[PDB]
Amino acid sequence: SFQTQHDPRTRLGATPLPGGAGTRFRLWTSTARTVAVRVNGTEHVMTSLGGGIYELELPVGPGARYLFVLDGVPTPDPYARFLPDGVHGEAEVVDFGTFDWTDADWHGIKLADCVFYEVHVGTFTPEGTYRAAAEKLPYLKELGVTAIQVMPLAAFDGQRGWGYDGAAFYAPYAPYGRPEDLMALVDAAHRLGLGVFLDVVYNHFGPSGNYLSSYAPSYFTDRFSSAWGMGLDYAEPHMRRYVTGNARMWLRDYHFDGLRLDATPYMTDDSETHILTELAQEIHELGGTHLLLAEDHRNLPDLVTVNHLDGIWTDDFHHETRVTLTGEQEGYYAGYRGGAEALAYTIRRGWRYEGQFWAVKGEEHERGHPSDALEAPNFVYCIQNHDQIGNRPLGERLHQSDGVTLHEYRGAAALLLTLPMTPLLFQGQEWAASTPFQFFSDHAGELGQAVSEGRKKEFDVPDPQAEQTFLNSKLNWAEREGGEHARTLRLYRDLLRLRREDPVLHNRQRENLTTGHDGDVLWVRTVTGAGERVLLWNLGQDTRAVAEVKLPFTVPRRLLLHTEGREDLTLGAGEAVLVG
Ligand SMILES: OC[C@H]1O[C@H](O[C@H]2O[C@H](CO)[C@@H](O)[C@H](O)[C@H]2O)[C@H](O)[C@@H](O)[C@@H]1O
Ligand SMILES: OC[C@H]1O[C@H](O[C@H]2O[C@H](CO)[C@@H](O)[C@H](O)[C@H]2O)[C@H](O)[C@@H](O)[C@@H]1O
Ligand SMILES: OC[C@H]1O[C@@H](O)[C@H](O)[C@@H](O)[C@@H]1O
Ligand SMILES: [Mg+2]
Repeated sequence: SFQTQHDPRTRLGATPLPGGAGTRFRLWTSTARTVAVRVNGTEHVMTSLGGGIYELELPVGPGARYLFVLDGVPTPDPYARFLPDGVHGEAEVVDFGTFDWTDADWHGIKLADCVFYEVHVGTFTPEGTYRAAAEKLPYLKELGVTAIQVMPLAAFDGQRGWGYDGAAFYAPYAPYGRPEDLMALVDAAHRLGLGVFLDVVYNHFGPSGNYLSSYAPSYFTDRFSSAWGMGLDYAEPHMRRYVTGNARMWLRDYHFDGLRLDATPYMTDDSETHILTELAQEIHELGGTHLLLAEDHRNLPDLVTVNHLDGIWTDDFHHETRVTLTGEQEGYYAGYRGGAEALAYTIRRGWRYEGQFWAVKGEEHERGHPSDALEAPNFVYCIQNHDQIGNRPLGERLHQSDGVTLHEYRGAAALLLTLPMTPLLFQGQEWAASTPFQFFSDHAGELGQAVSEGRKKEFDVPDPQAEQTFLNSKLNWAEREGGEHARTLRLYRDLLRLRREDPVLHNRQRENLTTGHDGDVLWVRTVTGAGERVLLWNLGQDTRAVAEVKLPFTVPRRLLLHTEGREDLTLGAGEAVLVG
């Protein structure tokens, strides 16, 4: 008996009418005295309905260009479905009923079956478009990933960016392609049996192109701020519906299988029903199998058990792994010792911090909560993602950091891809890509100069505003064909096949997973009715024979996969083996 707050009849923005009657334009404003829509260059006064709601129906169709005129000021539509001239331009009327979907036999994907592959549309291919990305779908299918995780697509200012400066949340970023190009990508993925997930940013709007305050200051509050402006006021129902209507668009109209909510700790809301719970309600009302994941650092199980999200990106595993391999201690890395015994504990507990003091300078508090309620798929683990590469001064990848060998990098992949937690890979990880993933942007005027200045001060650091920084982050596909890149890719293919085929690795219960260590050797054991597997990873500097590892059980005898393809059960420095 939850009832959606959304009715297509009353949808804000421009919505095609039935019977070829045209388009219904609607907006909410708390402050404008005169309100008009300017369609294909001609102004038309809109009808006041009360409650600050204004509406007009005209016989224009999909493809018509428009914006709203508030007290005589031409203002983009925050509910724009497409912005062909960018975030300060006219919107285009879009009809979601015109695309010929062929994915009727696709029925979504369960979290326990996801292996995510994080794509940044702009850098994933030379062209940096959806159409070019769709051409790599057969590669990803054969690689053995099962869900693409796309970085944010909401329109932002400039000709490249990561996506976190999105300002028009309903409008896919025009340089990547038109709406039907996005639909084509999703339909192609579904035809190959791949899920597609979208990163969405409901904690802030970017600095350029967010016109919501021009309509009603009360979308936002001064009670708290975001990175870019005033905080999003989730006590205001129109603000709540801006983001729940957006989530429903992506899932229903673009056929995404799920959403990754950026920075959920910063979605502040003191309402009786928290906005995260209402999002889950609103997406579930669609009657599909869509998932919601939270990017959340609080180690808070209530995201799943109270807000009814499906899982959480949980960085403790990533951080413990990077410190193990590099020894680094700057910033939040100071929260971790690293090492076999540390990694065994973090895996056992799902996350490390369950209420203990977080001693990181400038951040000290009792961090986290007991993870007992969560099951293995609820934790999303990685050793690389956009932030854990791009937030480094030079954007270098894990195998490119000082002191990391390709053998250790290959071992880390084995640990990630045999655990029952839900893994995520970053584009190009699988072939130990040679290119960095740096922070790049393309803001105009003084804002652009401020970004460049802010990056320099925070940490030669590549200028985010420079074209070269974007281009240096482009994937080089040809390199995967040779050398150590090809060797790494063969290993990733082998690991993903094992994950898919091995009956014991199908385990998704923490009850069946144990971990421990002997010196610098980590072991992870899975036991189910199908048998036993043990992953051993030598995190030492020396060679270790499997026979000589002290274990509280009898080690399995059969060598299933060795990360350096050795015939004997011996581990060189940084190497791993799976036995059964
Ligand atoms: O303050 C947030 C919540 O804290 C508790 O819930 C966490 O800790 C419990 C045991 O301390 C776990 O059982 C639970 O799964 C965790 O989310 C508290 O029990 C909740 O009511 C609070 O909302
Ligand atoms: O060598 C001095 C450091 O020794 C320890 O750090 C090493 O050993 C950890 C496992 O105990 C690894 O995770 C880490 O990468 C190594 O650098 C110690 O923890 C450090 O505080 C010392 O500076
Ligand atoms: O991963 C733990 C870290 O999460 C970050 O994204 C938080 O902003 C930071 O303050 C914390 O140290
Ligand atoms: Mg020992």
